[PDB]
Amino acid sequence: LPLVVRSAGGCLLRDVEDGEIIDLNMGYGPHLFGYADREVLDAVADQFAKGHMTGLPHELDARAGALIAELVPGVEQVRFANSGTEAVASALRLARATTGRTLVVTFEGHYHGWSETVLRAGKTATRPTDVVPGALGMIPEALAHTVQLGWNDPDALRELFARDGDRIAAVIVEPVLANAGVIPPAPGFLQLLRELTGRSGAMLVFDEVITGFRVARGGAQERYGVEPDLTVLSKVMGGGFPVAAFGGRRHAMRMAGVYAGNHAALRAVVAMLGKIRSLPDLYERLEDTGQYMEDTVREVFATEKRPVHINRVGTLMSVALLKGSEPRDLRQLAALVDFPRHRRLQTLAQKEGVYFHPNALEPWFLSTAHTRDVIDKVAGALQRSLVGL
Amino acid sequence: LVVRSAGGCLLRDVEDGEIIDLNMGYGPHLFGYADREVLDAVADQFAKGHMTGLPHELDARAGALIAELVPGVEQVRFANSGTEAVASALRLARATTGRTLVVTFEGHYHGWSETVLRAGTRPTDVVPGALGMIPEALAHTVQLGWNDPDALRELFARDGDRIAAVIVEPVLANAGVIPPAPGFLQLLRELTGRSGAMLVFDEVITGFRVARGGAQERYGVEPDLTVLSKVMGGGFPVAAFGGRRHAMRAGVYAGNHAALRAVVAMLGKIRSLPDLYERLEDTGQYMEDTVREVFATEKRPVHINRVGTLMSVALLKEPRDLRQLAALVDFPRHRRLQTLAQKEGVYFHPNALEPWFLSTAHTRDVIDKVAGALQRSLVGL
Ligand SMILES: Cc1ncc(COP(=O)(O)O)c(C=O)c1O
Ligand SMILES: Cc1ncc(COP(=O)(O)O)c(C=O)c1O
Repeated sequence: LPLVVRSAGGCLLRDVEDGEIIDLNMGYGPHLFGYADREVLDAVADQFAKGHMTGLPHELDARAGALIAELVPGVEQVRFANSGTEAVASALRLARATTGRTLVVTFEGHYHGWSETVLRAGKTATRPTDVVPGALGMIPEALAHTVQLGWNDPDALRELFARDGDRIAAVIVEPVLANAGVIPPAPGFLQLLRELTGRSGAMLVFDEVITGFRVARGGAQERYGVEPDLTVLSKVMGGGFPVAAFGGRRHAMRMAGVYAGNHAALRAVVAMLGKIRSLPDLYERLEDTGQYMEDTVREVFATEKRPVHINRVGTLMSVALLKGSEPRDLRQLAALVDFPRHRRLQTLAQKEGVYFHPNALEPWFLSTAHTRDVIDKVAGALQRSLVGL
Repeated sequence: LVVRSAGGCLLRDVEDGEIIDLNMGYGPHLFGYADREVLDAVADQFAKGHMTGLPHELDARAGALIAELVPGVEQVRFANSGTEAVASALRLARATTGRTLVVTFEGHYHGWSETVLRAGTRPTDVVPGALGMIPEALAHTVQLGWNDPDALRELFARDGDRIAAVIVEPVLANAGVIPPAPGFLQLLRELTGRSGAMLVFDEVITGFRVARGGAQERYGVEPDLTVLSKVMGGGFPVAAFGGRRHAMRAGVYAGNHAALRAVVAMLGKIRSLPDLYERLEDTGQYMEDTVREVFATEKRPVHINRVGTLMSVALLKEPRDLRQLAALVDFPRHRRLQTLAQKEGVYFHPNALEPWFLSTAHTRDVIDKVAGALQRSLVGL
């Protein structure tokens, strides 16, 4: 159903018909405080007025670095990049270079950007251990040093380290899977990853492009009490300004895009991380928004006797209509979901003034602008939609 | 040198010192720093929604402006960086032709992606440009010397049937400024067209810089794909690749609304200034003449190549490639000169192969001041 945006503010889109739509997708993750956040955008505009890109060292560099180090426990030094994809590629090159090894371990459904060595077919994928290129025109050996396992399968993971631990440069992982449903790690799973990588000499890389500053102030790292060797950040960090980073403790960081680290980007980081740092109860409040939305949506689906799957970590949340007839991975979750009907539901909800992505595996990203009154409206819209389904 | 702020052609240091910048952040700032037309537009988009990940009215306006100004571009795909646009262009070529081999030229830089990142021995050696790349990263990548038609003809005679693409900075602007030898771009166009290989112009630097329609327009040779960035977005992070409909048969930030706004404001501005490239040419000429005079007056040999406002200046101890140019340059003394010029209030990059990028804010009076500063520097050398 065609939706062309004219403007956006808070949790609202205005389309080109001047229709207004409550947005549950929120641009895929960066907008913790909603669209058109003035504290952030005043700072970024100000930096445009004062020089946004000189390619030279700037006072802001040390401030953005210090705020990330402060809020993210496992980060002490950071290198900036222009995207998540770039930060991932650099982190993985660092791990290969640092360990003298080539193999990188991924999990099925986990998405780490479009770079040549990690771009796998995810949802478009056969078995979880098959490594299938995610785009046409990649070189034949693109993935020849990349391996894949099912998310939350400790036995396969132990087997792989027993066989090949000596060859593994890194394990990269969305600590909470947020690109193929929202699927938290099974209990002990992150700790097992940390133990196996530590024992083998492999670097553990948390891709926190989504989870960072979202599931807790210090990300999944802080929330689950497991510290990786490298952390990739983006999205919330810059408030939706294109910027990203990777970092780690000094030991891990011992060893390039021209836009990487430009002044407006770092200003956005300073304003966004500054704003978060000044709101010590922010994550308790986000948690309450998340809870209220989850309860509301559940009630509406239970009331229309439509089975639904909902996983939530804070304001990160997947909502999926189930077939008329706890998943630990993408295969298990996808097998339960009624994709066609969920698309139909999305069409209907959009007509009622609520936008979520039509693919039931694309999560919702709530913000402080999703107030109790906004959520009550979403409920009415969803109920009106379900009745029409 | 740590920057506090910048405006026009000026930097302010954390000591509140003022410095005329000849580097200008490596290419995007055709009108200088803090261009208010472009600022005002980008700030305005922040106030109205900078990223929803959804189709926006701006999408069609940015696309149309690029298709208007760049002859060989009819459809375009946006990206967050030059690196990403290059990677996508090359994947499109490999996929479209069913081939894998990509041809690059020594010294030519196309970003950091796995299949093109070469170290900037012989010009035909393909050396990885970063540690930690996979062993086969460059196994489908070949390299020739810039401006060597014989080697190029030999390669197509032997392997033309296997080549998915040739990628090229149509003017080399990452290793000196070394234009194509006369007829070289035409040869590339002919050899690629005959072999079924795609010709990819990396115009990240040259786009909207050496001419309104880029090197394509300036040299009258149209590639199958074009990569754009830098000037296109005014230094907002954004890039694109595109081509004719025939040839054209995403990073989450790719195509966000503030980026496309910056493109609309910048390309709109350039579209309104039909003599802009004539005026940039006059700035370039005046700088080149000025610098030549100062060096000749101190009897210091210097090499200067210029295409419009793109220009390399190198103290010496016509080169057609990097090897020939580097052999002539006195790198240590050029670094020393840079130190001295910086104390005099003029910044250029200390490596003599890093070019200068002039802007409409480098006025005649700015250039006269640069001349004084460079003379006071040379005398100190
Ligand atoms: C000719 C050329 N191509 C491609 C790129 C890559 O662009 P980015 O640094 O935005 O990835 C650059 C960067 O300077 C460049 O100068
Ligand atoms: C977990 C994760 N890692 C990496 C990326 C890549 O980020 P970018 O699109 O900025 O290259 C994404 C994009 O959504 C992501 O969700």
